[PDB]
Amino acid sequence: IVVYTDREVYGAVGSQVTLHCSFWSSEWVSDDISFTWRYQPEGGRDAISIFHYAKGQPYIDEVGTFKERIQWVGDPSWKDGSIVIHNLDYSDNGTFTCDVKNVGKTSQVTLYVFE
Amino acid sequence: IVVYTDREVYGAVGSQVTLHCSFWSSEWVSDDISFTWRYQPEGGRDAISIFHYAKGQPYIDEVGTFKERIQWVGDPSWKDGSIVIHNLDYSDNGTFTCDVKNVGKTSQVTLYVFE
Repeated sequence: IVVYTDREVYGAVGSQVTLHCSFWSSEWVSDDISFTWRYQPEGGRDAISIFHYAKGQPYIDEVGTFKERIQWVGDPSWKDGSIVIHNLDYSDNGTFTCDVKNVGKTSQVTLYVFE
Repeated sequence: IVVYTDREVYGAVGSQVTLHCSFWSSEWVSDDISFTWRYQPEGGRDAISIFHYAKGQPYIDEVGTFKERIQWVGDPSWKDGSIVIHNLDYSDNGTFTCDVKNVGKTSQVTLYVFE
């Protein structure tokens, strides 16, 4: 029924930040759910997939902007699909969108890095 | 309040197809609205922007899969943001998403080309 993320998140260069994603429903829902995370850099319009989870298996992208900087920290049993973005860089600014499916429901969070 | 698109569209190779997008609201809404079209090929997870409209000006991508094959046919005055995909090819299969803003509201349509 509803997907949750933070509205904005601030991070320091060389530090890490966690991007929360979870979903809730008033009725029972099985653990056969998928989570997909997409990234759009500040001032761009393309949304690139950086992480995917389904049938109990996680898939991390090894080719893009956050390659070697993504950690899966969610739990499907708890309807949680959160990830951590590591070793922040100035150029990381942008909007991240979490897409939940059982067509999905999405929610976004914008990142700003300072220091 | 609501964004409309068709669920699926079928097209013949070497032919054209129109991708409808429109929005409606029970209350008055100004013509300061934007339309953005993104494309995800069949079996992929990346959504690439192929067209954008804002402040009365249309922007067509000249670098991607549908370069030289997009025509703007909408009217902002009528809350219509439709486009035509020209000279269809077998590989065009995929999902198109229309994003309407005044964070937006989205709706998608899936394309299948035969013959």
